Amino acid sequence: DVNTLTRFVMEEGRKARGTGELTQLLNSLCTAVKAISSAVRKAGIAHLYGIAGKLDVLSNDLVMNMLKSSFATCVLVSEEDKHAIIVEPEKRGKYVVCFDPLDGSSNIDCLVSVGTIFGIYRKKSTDEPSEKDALQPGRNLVAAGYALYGSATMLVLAMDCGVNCFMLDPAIGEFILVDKDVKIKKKGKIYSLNEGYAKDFDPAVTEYIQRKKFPPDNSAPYGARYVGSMVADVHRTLVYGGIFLYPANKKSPNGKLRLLYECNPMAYVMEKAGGMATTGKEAVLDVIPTDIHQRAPVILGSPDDVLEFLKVYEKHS
Amino acid sequence: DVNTLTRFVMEEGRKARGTGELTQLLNSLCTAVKAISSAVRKAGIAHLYGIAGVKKLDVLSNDLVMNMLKSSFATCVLVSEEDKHAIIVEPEKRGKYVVCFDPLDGSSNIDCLVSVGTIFGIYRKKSTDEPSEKDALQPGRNLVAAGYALYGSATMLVLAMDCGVNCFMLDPAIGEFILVDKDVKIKKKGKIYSLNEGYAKDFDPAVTEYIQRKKFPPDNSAPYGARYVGSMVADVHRTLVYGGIFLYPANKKSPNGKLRLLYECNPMAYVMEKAGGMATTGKEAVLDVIPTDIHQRAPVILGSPDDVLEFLKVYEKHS
Amino acid sequence: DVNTLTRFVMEEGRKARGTGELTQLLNSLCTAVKAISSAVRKAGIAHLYGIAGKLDVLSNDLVMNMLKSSFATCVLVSEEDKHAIIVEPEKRGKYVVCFDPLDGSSNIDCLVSVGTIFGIYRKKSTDEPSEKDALQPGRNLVAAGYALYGSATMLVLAMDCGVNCFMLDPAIGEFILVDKDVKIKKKGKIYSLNEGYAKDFDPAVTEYIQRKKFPPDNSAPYGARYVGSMVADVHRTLVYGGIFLYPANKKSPNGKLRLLYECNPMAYVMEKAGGMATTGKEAVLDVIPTDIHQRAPVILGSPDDVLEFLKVYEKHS
Amino acid sequence: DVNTLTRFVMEEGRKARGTGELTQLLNSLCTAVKAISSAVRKAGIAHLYGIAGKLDVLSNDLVMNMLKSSFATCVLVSEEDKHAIIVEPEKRGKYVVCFDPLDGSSNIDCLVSVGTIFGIYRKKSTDEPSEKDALQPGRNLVAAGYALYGSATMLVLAMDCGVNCFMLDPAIGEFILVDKDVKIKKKGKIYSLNEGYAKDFDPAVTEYIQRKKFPPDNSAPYGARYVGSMVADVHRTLVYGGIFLYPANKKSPNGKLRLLYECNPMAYVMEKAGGMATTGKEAVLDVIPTDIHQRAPVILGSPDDVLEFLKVYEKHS
Ligand SMILES: Nc1ccc(S(=O)(=O)NC(=O)NCCSSCCNC(=O)NS(=O)(=O)c2ccc(N)cc2)cc1
Ligand SMILES: Nc1ccc(S(=O)(=O)NC(=O)NCCSSCCNC(=O)NS(=O)(=O)c2ccc(N)cc2)cc1
Repeated sequence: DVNTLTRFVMEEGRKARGTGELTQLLNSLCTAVKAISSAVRKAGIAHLYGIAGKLDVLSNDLVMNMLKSSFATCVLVSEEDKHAIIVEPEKRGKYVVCFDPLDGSSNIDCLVSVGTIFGIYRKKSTDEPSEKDALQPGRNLVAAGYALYGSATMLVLAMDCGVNCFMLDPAIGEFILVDKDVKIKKKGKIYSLNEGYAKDFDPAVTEYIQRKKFPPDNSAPYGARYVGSMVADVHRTLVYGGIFLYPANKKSPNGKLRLLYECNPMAYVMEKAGGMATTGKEAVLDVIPTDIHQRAPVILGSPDDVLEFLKVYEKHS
Repeated sequence: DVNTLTRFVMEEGRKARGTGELTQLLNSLCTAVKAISSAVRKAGIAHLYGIAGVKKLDVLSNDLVMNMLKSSFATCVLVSEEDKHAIIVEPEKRGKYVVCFDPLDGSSNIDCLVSVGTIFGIYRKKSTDEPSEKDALQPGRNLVAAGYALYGSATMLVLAMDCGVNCFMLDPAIGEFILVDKDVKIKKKGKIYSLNEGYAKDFDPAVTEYIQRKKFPPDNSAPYGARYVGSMVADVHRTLVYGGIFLYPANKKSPNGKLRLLYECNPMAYVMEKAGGMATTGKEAVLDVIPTDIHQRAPVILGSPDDVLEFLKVYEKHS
Repeated sequence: DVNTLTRFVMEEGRKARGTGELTQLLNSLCTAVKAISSAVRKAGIAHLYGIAGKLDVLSNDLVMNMLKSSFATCVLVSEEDKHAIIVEPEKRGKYVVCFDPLDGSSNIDCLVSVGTIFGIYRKKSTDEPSEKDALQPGRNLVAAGYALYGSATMLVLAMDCGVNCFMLDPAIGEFILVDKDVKIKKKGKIYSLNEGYAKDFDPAVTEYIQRKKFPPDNSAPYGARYVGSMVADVHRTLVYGGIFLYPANKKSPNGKLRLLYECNPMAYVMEKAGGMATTGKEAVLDVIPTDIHQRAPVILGSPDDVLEFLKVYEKHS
Repeated sequence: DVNTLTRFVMEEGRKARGTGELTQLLNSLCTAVKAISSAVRKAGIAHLYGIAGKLDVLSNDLVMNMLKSSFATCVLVSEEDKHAIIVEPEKRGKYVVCFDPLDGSSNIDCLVSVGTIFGIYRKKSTDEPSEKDALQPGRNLVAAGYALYGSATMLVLAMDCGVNCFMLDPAIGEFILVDKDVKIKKKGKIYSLNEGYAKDFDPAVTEYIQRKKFPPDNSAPYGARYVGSMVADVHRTLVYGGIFLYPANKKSPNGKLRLLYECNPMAYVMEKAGGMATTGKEAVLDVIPTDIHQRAPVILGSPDDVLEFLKVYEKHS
């Protein structure tokens, strides 16, 4: 049986006997994603170039507008906005959503894969909504995932029931369920990080990478891949296995990537797929945020690979 | 004034007083690229999944390019990554051009939705003999045209001819390649290096030292950043766009590198050179290598002249 | 605020305190219509003409398959199928769907507008599902409408709340609401029938048409339009006002159009928009079917026009 | 072998050893036709309806700008512009083009099939380019045809070599040759006019239509079809055979349809396909225009059908 994103979610909803609010929310986001995908693949560019005689801002506008009009949200956090957005009282629903509408776009000039990342929370206070409703640990996520605009557009959705991947068929504008209850490999053969920053690495990251290129057990070295776009690298980590690293060094003690709308959703996807995501000190999903725009170290991927990194981290103390 | 690929090539043709053969071939190629782009983006995948109750993409891409080029009436010899032997176009469909192409580069990893691409190099037949595989055995210096299609966040066609390098965005809403960057030139010097460092244990000592210089600059400047998509078209396009260096060098295990000379290395070297960049094997210019086999491998270091010169300084140090 | 067919039907469902079965049915149907649209507009036709070296059957398979897999239906009646299709027990839901998956495909060779027509009923008994579950008068309809594959693809949906029109944006594959709670003009200025068959006309049809062309008063004669594709002619009638006729004559005493999947859904759309739909003798919606493929005469559109037709009809009764 | 519009045209040009200028013109026109098809099918409508928070004018702007930028044209006559457009000297080429950028669009509110009609002449005079250069008889056309935005988008091209039909594959944005050297049927079985004007018909049209409905020879009566959109009506006539009529009437004493960019192109297509196009008095292609927006009555289609009407017209003087 063919299945689609809308139908899949709605059927998980009907089981949980939900009110439809989360289905509405995910439907609207699905809509914004298709619209972002379309702008990203350059439909309409001919008009900009004079046929008849901004992208990350468009992407933010689409997500922001679609989530507000879903009547399922109350607080909206985005990379694009300094403060949390509070949904006008009339359009207010029970969920908080933290998103990065066009992750990777600093390098979209070279047509690198880009993505939208999102994490969904239930609001915490009956008390009127605020930016504080967004300051929750990843452990509280109701759902999370990303759209990848790579060679094709895929939406990866993580929920209680697991992680499921939906391909956008642009002939019909529908997300088709193609990979079910996805689980990451126990151990992969690829590591992924900016090695250009070698000089600044933590000694525990230095020794780990050393172990990948020069294996102490005489096994075959890991390959290295690093697109420089997080959704792309993380997606490859899910599909193929291995490890993705954006770690802390003494110059950036809290990494560079953003906890709420980058590290948490990816860590939640990872955990639902049987993988792991650590900061080094603790699970990313355990960190309790105080700033919506705070940064986090992130090491994620295959369980045996992350545990291997953690054993080195522990050694260096 | 808005410009399209067809209009751009046609106009260059009139300046040169051409018969029209190269324009027809580039039009057919660009029809193929759009059909490839559509299949790569998964148009109609819903039918594979039972929406109403088959070919792999590299096979389909090969069939698309092959069939479109044959039917162009502009070609006589076709060399593809996918076929062990050169295809000799039947007599009724022959033109004067020899095309070397990789129909879907990087597709080995297309399961993770990595950027893929098409690469092509076009030669005029030299000999007056019946066409054969030898007609494809020309150094890169003889290229008439070369370029690539990148199926990335968007689909862009990068074309190199004598007039220089021009970048055409595919507008999927209308199926037209729109000229969006004209006569493109690479940075003199970049800040990104690109290789698979996972195989560092097998590097040539010159590569080890070069990479060491990038990560730990003796002149104490800021290090270079690192990127490696692991898809040649992706990596080479970023190098053109942002500058820096792309390396797939020879080593002890692989003394001729891995990438293919005719339909990966040469087209990309030609594009780099027409954009003011460099491309070397370490010992020679990529475009100067005379092939003896159509599926032969070359080492390739390419990118910003200052960055490639710096690799060559280190290379020379180690002989 | 932007609205889509899914978000819209779902708001209606929450209002009505529904389980969501009908929304699932309508989402599935929507997915089918997008796939028909793409096919009808000839996406991928290059592959049939050898670039790399039937539409009525496909349309039927798209609708049947999406409906079965909706878990919302139990009996499916199609123009294409001799007998009613009974859904497998594990896939059964509460609704009966009567449809014409590609109406007008007889002349698709000339690229005439084509369409999909559907009518949704609730199954009325707890019996084992059979053809008889489809033998309901149009008054029993829960929802009905049509997709028109015209210069654009539009979906017109009638429910208790009235008639709403959704444009398919092919860029993103969403049905966008563009006309809310539509009502037909009280009187139009267009008549629509095949005048080539005038020697077979009912003397009443003869006189009515005569009056439109040669009015007794000083009024301008009506204009004439006849696409010959029902969805196109009925939609122009909804949009512009006027009258559409496929009436009985001596040779065909029950007309040519099919009651369950052509006449009834259009009668329902017409009546929810404040229009009328008669066989000449009674409302189309009141006819009790005894056969799934039985024919009905239909005269429909603006009420002043249909009432005027009935006046002439009675004159000869 | 698969053929495309660009490749077909360019091969015809090489046979005739032409400069390439007519190819440049026709490529530019086809690009415009793809952008019109995309706008007409409502790509991007979601943005109009606020997802991120005029058609005939755009269609005009598309054909104008693309034809100017071809370097192939010197004088442009459009339905949308009161006067001929004189191409600036730097963009001037040898062809004059008369076109209707979106024909039938006054009724597009009901998603009626629309189309683009074009007629291409070589500038005949050696004078400075002026409106006069557009006033040549249709006999002088070098090429003509239409894009029909119907259930699918098809470009129909008439040149010296015959009539060729190319379907737009929207998945790849390419016009594919589907029907080669097209010839109309010698006699058809459908007649096509607005019979709402029956009161204004002169005796010849009246007798002819009466003949179609009540065949003197006891042959089968003709079917009637009238979309009310010329491109749709004419294309069906080309595809199925039969006859299309838009005669003069009280409101339109010189006919309704425009000679330069409606009647001439269609008459040219008809004639290259072995059909016929008449005003009643003379071939449409023989009319020598005096004014760019002037109207002509038109009767066109299958040769035996036009001949039969012409025997009737003769009877009535
Ligand atoms: N029926 C018909 C249609 C069209 C014409 S026409 O007058 O427009 N003539 C043609 O269409 N002639 C054939 C087109 S030839 S295009 C001339 C431009 N030359 C060209 O592209 N040469 S090339 O060898 O392909 C070339 C391309 C690019 C470069 N850089 C160099 C050479 C008449 C009748
Ligand atoms: N006019 C009309 C239209 C439709 C109906 S109906 O019978 O079909 N009813 C509805 O459409 N009702 C809408 C409310 S039920 S739809 C969703 C089921 N709930 C749900 O998804 N809840 S959830 O909280 O969002 C949820 C989502 C995902 C998970 N995993 C868990 C819960 C009648 C009349």
